[PDB]
Order: sequence, then C-alpha cells, then structure tokens
Amino acid sequence: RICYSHKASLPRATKTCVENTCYKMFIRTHREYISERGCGCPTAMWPYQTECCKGDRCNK
Repeated sequence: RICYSHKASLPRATKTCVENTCYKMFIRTHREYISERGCGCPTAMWPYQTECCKGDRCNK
C-alpha cells in the first residue's frame, strides 16, 4: 500500500506500507488543513487529530 507520510506537515512525500489502511492528520481546530499523514489508522499528539481510510494514497 503506497500512502502519504511526511512528518514535516508542510511539504509532502509518500512511502510504501503493509497496512491495508492509511490515515490523514489535521490540526483539531483546522479540519480544512490535512497537515500530516501516516499508514494504518491513528498516531498523533495534541492538537493533531487523525482520520483513517483504505486505498493507495487515500490519505491525501
């Protein structure tokens, strides 16, 4: 599964992962800002909040 990652929540980059699912992370107060991304489903620190999906680069 190729999905987005990049810990630097400004530029963008993707990586391959085993997980069927991937997550996208936004600042809680700013839903309309998909800030960071990752594979599977949640991992984050406040004030970030995550949402999951499935499919290659679904976590746009």
